[PDB]
Amino acid sequence: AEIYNKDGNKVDLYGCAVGLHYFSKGNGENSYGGNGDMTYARLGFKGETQINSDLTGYGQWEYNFQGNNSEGADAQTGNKTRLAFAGLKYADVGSFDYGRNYGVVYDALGYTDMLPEFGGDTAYSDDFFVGRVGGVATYRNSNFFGLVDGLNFAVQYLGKNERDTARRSNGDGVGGSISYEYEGFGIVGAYGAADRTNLQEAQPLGNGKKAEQWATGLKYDANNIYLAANYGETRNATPITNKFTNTSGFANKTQDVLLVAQYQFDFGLRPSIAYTKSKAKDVEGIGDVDLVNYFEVGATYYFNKNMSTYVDYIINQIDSDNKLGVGSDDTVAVGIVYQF
Amino acid sequence: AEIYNKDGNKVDLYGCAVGLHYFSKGNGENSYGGNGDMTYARLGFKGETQINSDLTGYGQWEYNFQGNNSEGADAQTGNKTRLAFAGLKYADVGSFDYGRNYGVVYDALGYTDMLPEFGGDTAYSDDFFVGRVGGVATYRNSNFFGLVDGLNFAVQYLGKNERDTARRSNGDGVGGSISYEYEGFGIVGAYGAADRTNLQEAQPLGNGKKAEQWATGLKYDANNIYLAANYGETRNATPITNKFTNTSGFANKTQDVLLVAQYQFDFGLRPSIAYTKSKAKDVEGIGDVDLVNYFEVGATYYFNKNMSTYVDYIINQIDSDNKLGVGSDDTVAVGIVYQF
Amino acid sequence: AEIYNKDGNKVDLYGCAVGLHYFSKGNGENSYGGNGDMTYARLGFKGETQINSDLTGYGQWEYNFQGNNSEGADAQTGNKTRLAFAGLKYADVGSFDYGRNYGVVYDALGYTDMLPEFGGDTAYSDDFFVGRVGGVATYRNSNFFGLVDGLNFAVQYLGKNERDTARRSNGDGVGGSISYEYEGFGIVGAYGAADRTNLQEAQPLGNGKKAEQWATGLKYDANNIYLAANYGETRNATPITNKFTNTSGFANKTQDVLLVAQYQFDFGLRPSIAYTKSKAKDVEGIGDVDLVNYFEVGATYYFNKNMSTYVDYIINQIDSDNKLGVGSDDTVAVGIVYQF
Ligand SMILES: *CC(=O)Nc1ccc2c(c1)OCCOCCOc1ccccc1OCCOCCO2
Ligand SMILES: *CC(=O)Nc1ccc2c(c1)OCCOCCOc1ccccc1OCCOCCO2
Ligand SMILES: *CC(=O)Nc1ccc2c(c1)OCCOCCOc1ccccc1OCCOCCO2
Repeated sequence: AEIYNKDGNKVDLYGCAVGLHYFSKGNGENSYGGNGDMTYARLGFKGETQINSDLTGYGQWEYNFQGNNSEGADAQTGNKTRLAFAGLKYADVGSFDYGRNYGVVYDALGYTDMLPEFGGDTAYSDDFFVGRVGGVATYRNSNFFGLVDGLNFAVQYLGKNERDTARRSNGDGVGGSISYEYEGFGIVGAYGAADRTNLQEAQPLGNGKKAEQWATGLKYDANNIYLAANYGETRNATPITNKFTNTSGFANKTQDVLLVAQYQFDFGLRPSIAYTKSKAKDVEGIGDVDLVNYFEVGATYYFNKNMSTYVDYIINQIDSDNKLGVGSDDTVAVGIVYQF
Repeated sequence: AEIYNKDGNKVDLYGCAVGLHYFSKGNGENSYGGNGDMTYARLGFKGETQINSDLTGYGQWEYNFQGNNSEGADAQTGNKTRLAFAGLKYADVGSFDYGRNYGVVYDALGYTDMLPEFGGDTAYSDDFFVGRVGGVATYRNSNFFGLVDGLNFAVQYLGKNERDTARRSNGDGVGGSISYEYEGFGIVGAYGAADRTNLQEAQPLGNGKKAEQWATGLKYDANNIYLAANYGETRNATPITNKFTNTSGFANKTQDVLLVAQYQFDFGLRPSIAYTKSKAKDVEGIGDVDLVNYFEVGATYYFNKNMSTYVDYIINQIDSDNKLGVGSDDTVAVGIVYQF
Repeated sequence: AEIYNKDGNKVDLYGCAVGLHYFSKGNGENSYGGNGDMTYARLGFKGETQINSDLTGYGQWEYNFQGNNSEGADAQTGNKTRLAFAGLKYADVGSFDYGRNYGVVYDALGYTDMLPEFGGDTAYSDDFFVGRVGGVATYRNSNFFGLVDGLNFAVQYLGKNERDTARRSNGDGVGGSISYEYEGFGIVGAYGAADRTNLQEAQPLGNGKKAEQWATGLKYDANNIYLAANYGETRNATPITNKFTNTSGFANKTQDVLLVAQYQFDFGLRPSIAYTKSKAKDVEGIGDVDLVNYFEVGATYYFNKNMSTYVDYIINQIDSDNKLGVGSDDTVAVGIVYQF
């Protein structure tokens, strides 16, 4: 909600309360999404200032607060700054922002990140370009310098984050993307390569001096319809865990496919049919292994901009015989949302 | 403070800064409330939306920020989401909300949780129903479907939270409550039973396949007077610690009594006289043990809705000879509050 | 930004997004400021209420959110409440506030804490009086009871914080300060003494039953000019680490000197020339050791109250041969700020 606007500075303070539960049999140690309470809160600010006519300065910070911890010691778990950045919109020339942000690859995969609860499984955190990373300078251009309508690109720069964990680390990298949006239709291309950290390289799973993530996208956003498809391929790039031998690291190569079909009904209900499969070719010890394999049945009922309840249900195509030992049970997710 | 209201959505953003100190002799390792700096901050949102005339959607998130940590490593301690939920108010039919929230039992014990600083000692966090728990679906009804004025109930559903700690865990449970409020007078009844987690059952202290919490309440809220009484009984339900043998778990049974007397003076000062005693019958190794035993002398001076300073002083009726080894010294608490 | 004002209560909700990077060679394990992503967010409230004409109640809470963590486990690092307090402004008689706050000494050292990114190196957290501490009651007086224009003092009371760490701990103490501000010119005096905690005393580095911090200040705030000088001396007061023998504690004595020269250009750019040197006399094992020794070249470009980018560059006068083993390389800092 816009809670400030004077002298050309406008500040939006927004949040939500998403009382949420997940439903699976057993512990759900072996289901897709887990089992039990999953409630969370968000709060953040989109700020924006006009420096002149030709110039606009902005900044954003969003934070995940978890509602499923006891007020004791586990009190802090899964709390995080999801976004924190700042930039300058120059008239027609462009827009530059540094901070923690979505990587250029997400300019593509984002398409199929539209399910009520789940979906967007290839969009990992601190996975170079496919999700939200820290230390990303991005230059984005709208309408090719204002000359070609709906033709947009972005060129991104990733800054070596050497962390205590290989999963969360990353080296120096570069990336880009181009999307063209002719009349409800949008097709996206996106690519990023990165140096790997020496800790990532001294992993058991994964082999290369370089991680790579590229994805193509297609969508139809019109007439209350959402159709979207995604094809991606990660090289030494997606993170994985042998749950049997308790081993960690990266998949040498992945081919990933995500498809979403959604229609928005007038009265509110937004039914959702989707599919997601990621598979890792040539993993060490195991060969070819599925990570994510499921069909999606779900419906968000919107009451207005602020209120909604959703049912999201992942029919898991993973068989119990999983070689990386992923979950094979189904996960039903039910939620009630107040956003502002 | 209400910081947004347009198009039928109203958002309240509220917080406080409570510079607070506690006063006890020695380390106060043996006093009632501790000793030293106790300053904290709160921030949260009560949001509310009108879906139509007959329908209202809401959500809340409140967060405890601690002010007594050094900016180093201890920086995060005692930080927590206290509330995070969402629900639907249907006209006269009712109101349903899931999330982290106060348990139905608190519909009773709440009465005597009115002291400036202390009091409400039987209202534990993640203690099933007596305080704030995670994963509670609640259906509350006002005025018995709008037919009997001031006659209210609630039926609650608790969702198995299997956690790393027995103190913080809990299984599947159900609860309810009825309160009737005839002219300043209010009498409450409240009951909840729950399955226990296998970790809770493999505790040294406590024995049963089930925890139980019921409490009765009475109050007089009128003429600047607050009188309230509470009688409760927890079965395998209240948590406790043998500080001698460093043992943990639950009291087999507790009888708990809380009484508050308060008058509000015109100019501002709200003097407060109160008493609280919890005792655990049939604890393992120890027999009958007092947990909380004290008298309360205190006064909140209110300047307005936003400003206040309070003195709260707990004369501790625990004798030094305590068999669970509780604190026996008095604790003086002084505070200065800016809320909004 | 002021987001609430009705019925005499005014509430400011303010924050920022500071996408920030630091530039150093090697790991920068040996540079002045580190190397890599350094983005952070802040959010807090300055609230204020009028109790009558003669009386004003206030409260503040500010919080540091870090933007450079992966969304995993390192997710929480360097998060902290920086301020959390409350107080009463009585007409001409004065103003009293308890909570977590800047210590009276900071009433002096504050002067040279004006660099774009760095500077103010002697202003440590939970270092008694020189920075932000927890459990400080402060009485501040403006214009000597409204009788001598621009003549101000403060008398402060520090409350024993016995913590898990000596670095972060502190005992019972008292402090004060007087500053007089004749026409752009301001000269400050400030002093504080404190009992030391037994854990601090059982440190290898440092010797005394008492820590002391006093600092003098001078400034010229006029005509778009900022000149300021600081002289300080800490006794058993500044914290330090032998990185060779991995030893911790306090410098027996420090003399500290900070100087800032800044001019504000009309169009926006604020160039900044500065210097900072702290040295510890009579440290155990080592003798005399420099802690901070550098020159400061930098420029904040302001677009308006909300937008800015800065370059800050510390030419490090520490030679590689450091006896406490401090960093000796230079650190370039680049940042982009949205505040509100
Ligand atoms: C206030 C608020 O946050 N409301 C809200 C409700 C339901 C939502 C979202 C917001 O979307 C953001 C979800 O945050 C998860 C990060 O986004 C993401 C990244 C990678 C893969 C999948 C992701 O989204 C999950 C589902 O988002 C769709 C709607 O969920
Ligand atoms: C902004 C703000 O929080 N102001 C404030 C000042 C003084 C208060 C309260 C709020 O009440 C909420 C206190 O939070 C503790 C949770 O409530 C609770 C649970 C169980 C037992 C006792 C409890 O309250 C402690 C005292 O509350 C009375 C007024 O305190
Ligand atoms: C919204 C926001 O916080 N904006 C902002 C941008 C740049 C800044 C500051 C704020 O100043 C506050 C910096 O916080 C650090 C605490 O202050 C401090 C203490 C001790 C020594 C040095 C300090 O300041 C560092 C630089 O501050 C100057 C401007 O930085």
